Amino acid sequence: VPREVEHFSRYSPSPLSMKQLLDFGSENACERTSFAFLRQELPVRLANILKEIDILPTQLVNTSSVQLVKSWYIQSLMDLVEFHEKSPDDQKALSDFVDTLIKVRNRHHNVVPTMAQGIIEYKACTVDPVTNQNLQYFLDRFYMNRISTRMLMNQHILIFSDSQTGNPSHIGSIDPNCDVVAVVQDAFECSRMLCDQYYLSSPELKLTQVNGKFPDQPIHIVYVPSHLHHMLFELFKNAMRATVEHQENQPSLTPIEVIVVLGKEDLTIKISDRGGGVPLRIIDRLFSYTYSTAPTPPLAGFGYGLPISRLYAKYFQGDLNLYSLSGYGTDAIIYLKALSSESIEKLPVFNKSAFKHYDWCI
Amino acid sequence: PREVEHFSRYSPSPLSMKQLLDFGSENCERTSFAFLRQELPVRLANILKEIDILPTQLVNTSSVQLVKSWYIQSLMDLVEFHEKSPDDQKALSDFVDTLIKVRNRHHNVVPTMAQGIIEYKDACDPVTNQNLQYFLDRFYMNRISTRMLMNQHILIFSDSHIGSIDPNCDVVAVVQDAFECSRMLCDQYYLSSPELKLTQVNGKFPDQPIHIVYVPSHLHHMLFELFKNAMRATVEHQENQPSLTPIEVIVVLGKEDLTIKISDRGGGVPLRIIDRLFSYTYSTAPTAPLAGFGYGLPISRLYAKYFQGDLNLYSLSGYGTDAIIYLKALSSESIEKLPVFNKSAFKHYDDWCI
Ligand SMILES: Nc1ncnc2c1ncn2[C@@H]1O[C@H](COP(=O)(O)OP(=O)(O)O)[C@@H](O)[C@H]1O
Ligand SMILES: Nc1ncnc2c1ncn2[C@@H]1O[C@H](COP(=O)(O)OP(=O)(O)O)[C@@H](O)[C@H]1O
Ligand SMILES: [Mg+2]
Ligand SMILES: [Mg+2]
Repeated sequence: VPREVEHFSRYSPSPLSMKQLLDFGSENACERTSFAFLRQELPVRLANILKEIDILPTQLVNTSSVQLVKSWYIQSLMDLVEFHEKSPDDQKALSDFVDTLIKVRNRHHNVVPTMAQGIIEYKACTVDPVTNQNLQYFLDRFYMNRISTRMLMNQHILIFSDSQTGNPSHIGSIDPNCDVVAVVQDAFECSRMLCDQYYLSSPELKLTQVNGKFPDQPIHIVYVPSHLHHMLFELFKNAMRATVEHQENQPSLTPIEVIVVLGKEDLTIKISDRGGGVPLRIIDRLFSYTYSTAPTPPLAGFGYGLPISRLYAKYFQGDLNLYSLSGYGTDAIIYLKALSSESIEKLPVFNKSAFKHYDWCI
Repeated sequence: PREVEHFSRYSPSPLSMKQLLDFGSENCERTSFAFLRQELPVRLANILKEIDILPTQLVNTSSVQLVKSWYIQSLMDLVEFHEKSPDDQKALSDFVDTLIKVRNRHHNVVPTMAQGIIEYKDACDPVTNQNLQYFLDRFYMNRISTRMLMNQHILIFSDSHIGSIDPNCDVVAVVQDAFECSRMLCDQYYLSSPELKLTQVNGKFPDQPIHIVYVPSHLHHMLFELFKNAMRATVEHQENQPSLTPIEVIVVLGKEDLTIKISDRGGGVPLRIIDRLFSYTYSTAPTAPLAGFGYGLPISRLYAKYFQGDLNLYSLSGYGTDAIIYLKALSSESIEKLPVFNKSAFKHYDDWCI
């Protein structure tokens, strides 16, 4: 373990709210602040997850895939710590920092499929997240950590780079006025298109919306629309496969019903299908990485749709749950915080209590 | 007391609803006597050892001291029968009388325990509070379990159901029944009440009615408590409306599960607050009212879980709430879920950023 890794792993991550992120990109003078923060914060986050990695089973860690991820994380941490001797007022340092985040971003581009392959390899020993709770626990933390460093670095790139400026209507990747229903309809369409290619039909969308906060007004919150789209797209692909296969011998498809509700503290989206449901017994299994009732290949089969969409929801203190009526259909529900100031990053920390994690006759 | 130490050494023996049918059919009295004279003391002694791990100031409240003396007396009454032959007809008859007496003695256990929790909280922090929730879940599940056993023996052996089990429980009729009980209370208190809109799907046997083996009084209690909740939420959220949205209920029978979902437009609950809804005593009402005591949710969930079902709430804050009951569809799979006092329960009395 390089000394810089050991050092930075002793700090805990510092979580930001979406309110704070919006304020960073509020103006140009914040670049030196974002620089001074991220040059310390990114090494802390990388070092915390690196020390976790070393806790994994030897046969996992020594996969070429996990040895690659670790070598990338370590190089990225060094690249960043190189900036510690620079003045935040040094305009050349700030320019070089942006270029460095672009290089780290590119270097980390295939981290998720790379880890997912380490898992596959390791799954040799037969061991699995569906049957191994430690592996599940690690993958939630590794992937939430990744979501968090990507979000922070992208914010700085998309606000301060010359060449990569993101949507002019967003602050970094955040839409301070996210048209939630619009993102629902777009994700539904994406899913429809994939579904039609596997089955030559897909259900229709029946959408309802309720603005409890101000009745009859359009529903908007501060949100990252790509995260929202990914959760919706994964739940739509799931509802559509379940619907089509359950109903295959009927004259037509029951639509998927979606309701979007804005309340004082929460934005909630419920997606209801008549896809035959799931026995209560296997509901928890459904959120394990790799768990799929489909053959492994894509519409389905890798088993990442649920646990990853749930990490997106939980990342800013939201949640994702599924409640099924076996024999009939399923409700999938996303909860997001409606106030940017309560939308706070949910981060893993490598400490005694994490290390430890690694009466009813029921 | 000595009997308590001894019997606390055994772990409870859970029964499935299939075994209770099988052993409640013929008129089994000698066998049920032999079993219950051992099993009842084991379950009493188990929860008695657990009461003793509680804060000293809770254990000493007059209410918990009452519960403890009742449980100990019942264990003693029951242990006396270990000197009798299961072929002694006086004994068999005296055992029925003894169970009736234990049931009467325990009749006020829940309010008395609930009162103990008050004397304690008025007399004296959230970690303990979490421990109190874990304890009350186990204490009340243990009572549900002993009351279930004692009552089967009483109803079958004393002087269509098999005891309290209906082998053909008409789920939809029990729904309608509990709805009506709730509606009457709602009308009396609020002057109006929502209608029931009920749908059913038999996935297991399309077009056929939905029956499973179940304890209708348990199912009734759960539904009643959830309807009282849905009705109050609806009426209070729509207080400036000329009418009331119905409560929508769907009953579904699938391969493994019977599911019942109750949907209201009672304005729902912030997600922040969902878990605390299942806290004993948590209520947004004051204090016939429909609400105020705060036991509806946690108790209904113990009934659901006792035979390995479950009960969850999911809400769309600003709009309404779904409450959902799951029951096992197979009598062989409806097996009692029982607390046991072992080192692992004793052990039961940060990794992600705050
Ligand atoms: N709406 C749904 N209805 C029925 N089953 C579902 C639903 N959503 C997910 N599942 C079950 O959960 C599994 C896991 O979903 P997911 O994690 O998206 O992986 P994948 O779709 O790749 O199988 C699915 O294979 C399916 O068995
Ligand atoms: N369907 C519902 N909609 C809105 N709030 C609910 C609903 N069900 C329960 N609650 C909330 O949960 C609290 C606890 O419910 P319960 O345990 O039944 O106690 P009580 O009804 O005595 O308050 C209620 O007071 C209410 O605030
Ligand atoms: Mg999927
Ligand atoms: Mg209630």
